Amino acid sequence: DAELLVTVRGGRLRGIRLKTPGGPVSAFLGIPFAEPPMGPRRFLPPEPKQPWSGVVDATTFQSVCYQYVDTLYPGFEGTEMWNPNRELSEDCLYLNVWTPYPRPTSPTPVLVWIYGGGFYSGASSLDVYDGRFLVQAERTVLVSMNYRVGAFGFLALPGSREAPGNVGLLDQRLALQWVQENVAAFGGDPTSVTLFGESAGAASVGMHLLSPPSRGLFHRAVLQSGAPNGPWATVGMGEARRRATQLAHLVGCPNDTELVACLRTRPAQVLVNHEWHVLPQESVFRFSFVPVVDGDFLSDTPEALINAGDFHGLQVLVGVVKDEGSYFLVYGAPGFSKDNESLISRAEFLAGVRVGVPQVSDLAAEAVVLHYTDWLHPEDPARLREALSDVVGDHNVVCPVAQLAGRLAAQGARVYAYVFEHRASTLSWPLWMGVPHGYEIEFIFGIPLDPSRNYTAEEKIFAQRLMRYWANFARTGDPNEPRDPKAPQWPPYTAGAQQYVSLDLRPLEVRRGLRAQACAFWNRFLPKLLSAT
Amino acid sequence: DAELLVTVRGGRLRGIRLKTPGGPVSAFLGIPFAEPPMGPRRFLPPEPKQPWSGVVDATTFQSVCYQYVDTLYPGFEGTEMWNPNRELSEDCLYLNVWTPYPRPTSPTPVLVWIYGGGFYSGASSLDVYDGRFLVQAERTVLVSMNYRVGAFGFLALPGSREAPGNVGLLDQRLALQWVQENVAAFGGDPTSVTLFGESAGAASVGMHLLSPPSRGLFHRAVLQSGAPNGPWATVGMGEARRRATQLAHLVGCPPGNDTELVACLRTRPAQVLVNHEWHVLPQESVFRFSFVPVVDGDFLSDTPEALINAGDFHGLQVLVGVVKDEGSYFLVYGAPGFSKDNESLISRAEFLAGVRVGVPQVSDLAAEAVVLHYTDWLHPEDPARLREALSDVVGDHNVVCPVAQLAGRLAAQGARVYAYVFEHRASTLSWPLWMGVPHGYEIEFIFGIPLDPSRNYTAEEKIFAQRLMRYWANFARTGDPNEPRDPKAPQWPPYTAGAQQYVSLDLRPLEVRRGLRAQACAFWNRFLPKLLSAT
Ligand SMILES: CCN(CCC/C=C/n1c(=O)cc(C)n(CCCCCN(CC)Cc2ccccc2[N+](=O)[O-])c1=O)Cc1ccccc1[N+](=O)[O-]
Ligand SMILES: CCN(CCC/C=C/n1c(=O)cc(C)n(CCCCCN(CC)Cc2ccccc2[N+](=O)[O-])c1=O)Cc1ccccc1[N+](=O)[O-]
Ligand SMILES: *[C@@H]1O[C@H](CO[C@H]2O[C@@H](C)[C@@H](O)[C@@H](O)[C@@H]2O)[C@@H](O[C@@H]2O[C@H](CO)[C@@H](O)[C@H](O)[C@H]2NC(C)=O)[C@H](O)[C@H]1NC(C)=O
Ligand SMILES: *[C@@H]1O[C@H](CO[C@H]2O[C@@H](C)[C@@H](O)[C@@H](O)[C@@H]2O)[C@@H](O[C@@H]2O[C@H](CO)[C@@H](O)[C@H](O)[C@H]2NC(C)=O)[C@H](O)[C@H]1NC(C)=O
Ligand SMILES: *[C@@H]1O[C@H](CO)[C@@H](O)[C@H](O[C@@H]2O[C@H](CO)[C@@H](O)[C@H](O)[C@H]2NC(C)=O)[C@H]1NC(C)=O
Ligand SMILES: *[C@@H]1O[C@H](CO)[C@@H](O)[C@H](O)[C@H]1NC(C)=O
Ligand SMILES: [Cl-]
Ligand SMILES: [Cl-]
Ligand SMILES: [Cl-]
Ligand SMILES: [Cl-]
Ligand SMILES: [Cl-]
Ligand SMILES: [Cl-]
Ligand SMILES: [Cl-]
Ligand SMILES: [Cl-]
Ligand SMILES: [Cl-]
Ligand SMILES: [Cl-]
Ligand SMILES: [Cl-]
Ligand SMILES: [Cl-]
Ligand SMILES: [Cl-]
Ligand SMILES: [Cl-]
Ligand SMILES: [Cl-]
Ligand SMILES: [Cl-]
Ligand SMILES: [Cl-]
Ligand SMILES: [Cl-]
Ligand SMILES: [Cl-]
Ligand SMILES: [Cl-]
Ligand SMILES: [Cl-]
Ligand SMILES: [Cl-]
Ligand SMILES: [Cl-]
Ligand SMILES: [Cl-]
Ligand SMILES: [Cl-]
Ligand SMILES: [Cl-]
Ligand SMILES: [Cl-]
Ligand SMILES: [Cl-]
Ligand SMILES: [Cl-]
Repeated sequence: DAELLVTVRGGRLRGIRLKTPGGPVSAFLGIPFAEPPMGPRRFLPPEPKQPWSGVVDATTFQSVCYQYVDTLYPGFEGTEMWNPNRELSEDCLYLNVWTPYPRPTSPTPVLVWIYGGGFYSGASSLDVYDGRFLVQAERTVLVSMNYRVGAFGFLALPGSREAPGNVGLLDQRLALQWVQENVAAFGGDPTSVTLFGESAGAASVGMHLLSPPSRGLFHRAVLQSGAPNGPWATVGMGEARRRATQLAHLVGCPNDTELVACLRTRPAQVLVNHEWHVLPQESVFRFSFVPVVDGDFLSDTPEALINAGDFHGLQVLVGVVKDEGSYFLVYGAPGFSKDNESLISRAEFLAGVRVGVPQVSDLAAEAVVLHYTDWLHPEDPARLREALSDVVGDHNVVCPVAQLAGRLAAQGARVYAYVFEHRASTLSWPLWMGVPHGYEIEFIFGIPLDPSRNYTAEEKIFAQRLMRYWANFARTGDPNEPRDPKAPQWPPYTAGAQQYVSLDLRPLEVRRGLRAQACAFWNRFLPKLLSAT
Repeated sequence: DAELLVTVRGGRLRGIRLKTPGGPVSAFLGIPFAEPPMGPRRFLPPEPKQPWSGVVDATTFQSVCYQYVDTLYPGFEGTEMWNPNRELSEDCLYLNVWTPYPRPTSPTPVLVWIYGGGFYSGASSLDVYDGRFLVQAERTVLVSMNYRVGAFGFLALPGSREAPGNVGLLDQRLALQWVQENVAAFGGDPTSVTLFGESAGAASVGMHLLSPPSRGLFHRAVLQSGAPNGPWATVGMGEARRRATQLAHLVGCPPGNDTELVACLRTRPAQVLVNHEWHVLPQESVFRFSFVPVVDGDFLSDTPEALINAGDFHGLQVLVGVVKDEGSYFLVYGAPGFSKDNESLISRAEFLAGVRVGVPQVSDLAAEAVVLHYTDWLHPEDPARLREALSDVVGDHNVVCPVAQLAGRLAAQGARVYAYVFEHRASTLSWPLWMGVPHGYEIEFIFGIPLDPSRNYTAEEKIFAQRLMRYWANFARTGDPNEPRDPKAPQWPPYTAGAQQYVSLDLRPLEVRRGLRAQACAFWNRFLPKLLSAT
């Protein structure tokens, strides 16, 4: 019909009508927002997509940016749900727009979703990122982009104009500029753009908070299980150049301009096959090509920008899942597998500490062991497994988020914190993993409402609940319903009270302290210990 | 009576019949076991008391060794109860013997009590150490002694024949030799001597464990709220000389040099040395004392920590325990914002400064680690938690963790170890309520002081003390506190390095618990030394 044809600043589009149990949604999938970054444009910042003739087939997702594919458990849904579902291509800078079927007459707020994957993987075309239910239920405009991952998005030879780094973040920013100029044609309100992302997508959201050229592109932010001040999310110029030159050596390509020009001659798959080989040691929850602290996108380290920053006028929604680092362990930690109880020995535990906490002195590992050992049950395998699951989760996700939330709130921002702790009825991972990293996204996106999936009807109510929390934050900067002050109130997170909410099948429950005892070790004591040994 | 006259190897003695609600006891108070360590014999090891003509008036307590007196809270019971209740004199090397009035026909085990007080105070003539009710109710011989304290017993110029150090411990050893020679004359069995002491007395007991010449003088040991491996109980030869030369300087003794320096100290009157005792301490401290046993290579061949890891401990019954609030009352002697009359709700800025006075001579990084473990980062400002937290800091760092460390190594090397936690607050307690069960207030119940009619203890505090005296006496006889053939009684299990089992001591029956502040002592005993030798 006529609702599926819209015209943006670059040309004409033809969308597709998507069906929801509660009605239809208008979807425009695979809108080009950048000229294909190929050949000489590899490793380079993106160029805005020049105008085109005719109409663009916007009825299906475009290609996935080149990335490593998980093959640890072949055919296992717990891993396959994150693998690409389209063909790999460097011609992948495309975005998507969902909008309610009766296109909103009044400007409706906009959610922009930035995906995770340790800056090495991810695609907006994944099924758990389907935004038809989130739009049909709450009547907002949802936008999701693809950004270059791996060396294609974050390889950096700092200083050189040919490999400047952070171009995957610049892909996101260009997509945000596109929203400022074109979301109005879909009913979106360019004055109510709320960024929300998970894992590296959440860390990416934190980057745009600390980057002035991005700050005028969105108004509020949601950081799900990720923060830019995490140990995995940023790398120094010295190590970034070390990892890039190590890749050029492994691929046969060893000044700076000579190095990059050779790398552009290698097929994209050839670089992907040597990605994990540039890491400085055997580790878990570490990724090769991540944003670099270079002085452009980030004037300083994310930690420094966070402390000295003024965040008045900012509303932030942050949170974690119950068991963040559980499934990371099966990717290199001794004695761990998704297929047994992973009841590890203490020798395996002490060895696993060095894998979860790499590039760290022997004394600091002793400090980690002292805090996470039950010295009445130092050998109990079950306690030891949960301990290492806490070591990885707290060090990489929880304590980075708690450090950011306290700093933002105590420096002008209005922060709301959560802990998603509902294990899905469909979860294919083992039971000892609990609620693993990334398994709140299905409910945030209202995937339970899909009839073809056998979520419990009580889980569908849970999904619609969470969808309202997010939409309420997007509209007002407050997740609470101003309609119903009888329902349990979600209080703001503060540096002192440290109040947060538990999200599960039960009604809201206010808890205090976001692992406050453990995160005092990671954020306060451990830096002093490394700075003195 | 005939029971009040006995002949010891040095001469004759005239004793006293003492009265208890349950019966009488013979007691011989003020027996001279050493020649008076006065004048030129100051700072020197003791010499055996020369035999005497006629009888000795063993009917009243002898003097108290020269020591500091706690003038901090004049007339306060909790303070005055430990202050000396006899004339101060350097002529103080005397001991006392309690024995049942029907003098035992069979050889009976002997309990030897060593008082505490940071090696600077204490006396066997205190009311809390009265041996009537323990000897009457359980029919064991009890012996206590006076040993030199302060600089008189522990001033050390390492390497000099004039101030060789540890002479206060040599006083104790001489008393134990006297018990070996003479306790048989009172019904005591020289082959069943059990040492029990508290605070620095318990530390002394553990040092007799680690000193071979003392090892043939007893068979069992009880350490109450003290350990030889504490940070306060020993001192290095270099620091020992540094503290002693400064004392000579502060009394106008111009600093062979060592022979001159001691001879000048021998001239200054006794009270002058006491007045300048706490001034040789290196910095602001709490639970830290000036003149303590020195690791000189004689009495202590090595550091007590070293002697404990590789010792001769198999076939040794040891009783060990602490009170619930070991460090509470120390804080009022230097921690900012603390007083017995106040409620001591300190600010965090006072907590941080009080940490560095309870844990002195540590790096700033070490103090940061203490703050990390003992802060409640969900309520880091609450003055009520900060008050209890600094109590735990001083309590763990000085008593609990050194004691748990001792119990573990003894058990792993073949010692039958029994551990307790005394968690009953006395109704008579003069200290504020927030101090809980403070350091030293299990002694009254172990000695059966609740049985004194002139005291206003509960009727249940009376059956409590009779149960503790039973535990201690059963240990002295058998090396096992619980009753021999007792079906219905919560059995007291031995302490082990793995299970770490101990019992709670209060009006409620024996509750068996595991872990003697294990999470906290892992920091003090394991990680903190690594961090201290890596900065
Ligand atoms: C054993 C021999 N092999 C080893 C490589 C295989 C393992 C790669 N490996 C790691 O070592 C470490 C880590 C941390 N990880 C990331 C895993 C995280 C979970 C992924 N998760 C989906 C559940 C995705 C996700 C979804 C949502 C949010 C966030 C995330 N997220 O955070 O990822 C790894 O994959 C070497 C080799 C030798 C010759 C040729 C080729 C290779 N070679 O290299 O294959
Ligand atoms: C209830 C009775 N209790 C006594 C409580 C023990 C508390 C320790 N306590 C004291 O008793 C007395 C005093 C005076 N103080 C303070 C001395 C430290 C300050 C020195 N400071 C000044 C800047 C440093 C300095 C000085 C001079 C020059 C330069 C510098 N400088 O460099 O700064 C204390 O701490 C006896 C007891 C009874 C039974 C069992 C065990 C015990 N028992 O005792 O355990
Ligand atoms: C639990 O599983 C781990 C994971 O490793 C194995 O798990 C098996 C179920 C099997 O599928 C095997 O192919 C898989 O690799 C076990 O650790 C492994 O133990 C084997 C020896 O039996 C070693 O050869 C492997 O290197 C080792 N893997 C790692 C990562 O260390 C583990 O033994 C098993 N049991 C327990 C109690 O943890
Ligand atoms: C809790 O009490 C302590 C000390 O307790 C006593 O101190 C006496 C001087 C006397 O006033 C008596 O009534 C009191 O109970 C207090 O510590 C002292 O407080 C004063 C007040 O400004 C300071 O000048 C001192 O420096 C300080 N001594 C220190 C820090 O060692 C403490 O303030 C008090 N706390 C309260 C009342 O909240
Ligand atoms: C880096 O690459 C080679 C390595 O030897 C070196 O010759 C480059 O210098 C040349 O510089 C010229 C000046 O602009 C340029 O026109 C030329 O293209 C370039 N050579 C090549 C092969 O690219 C070095 N370039 C630098 C340092 O900018
Ligand atoms: C459960 O879901 C799976 C796939 O989501 C489907 O194949 C199966 O038929 C469902 N079960 C039922 C009873 O419908
Ligand atoms: Cl469909
Ligand atoms: Cl056209
Ligand atoms: Cl499977
Ligand atoms: Cl509308
Ligand atoms: Cl260049
Ligand atoms: Cl730009
Ligand atoms: Cl950072
Ligand atoms: Cl700061
Ligand atoms: Cl190292
Ligand atoms: Cl165990
Ligand atoms: Cl268990
Ligand atoms: Cl505000
Ligand atoms: Cl399972
Ligand atoms: Cl809570
Ligand atoms: Cl915690
Ligand atoms: Cl700090
Ligand atoms: Cl009397
Ligand atoms: Cl005489
Ligand atoms: Cl005669
Ligand atoms: Cl010397
Ligand atoms: Cl023995
Ligand atoms: Cl010194
Ligand atoms: Cl306790
Ligand atoms: Cl508080
Ligand atoms: Cl509270
Ligand atoms: Cl509590
Ligand atoms: Cl009171
Ligand atoms: Cl039993
Ligand atoms: Cl503990």
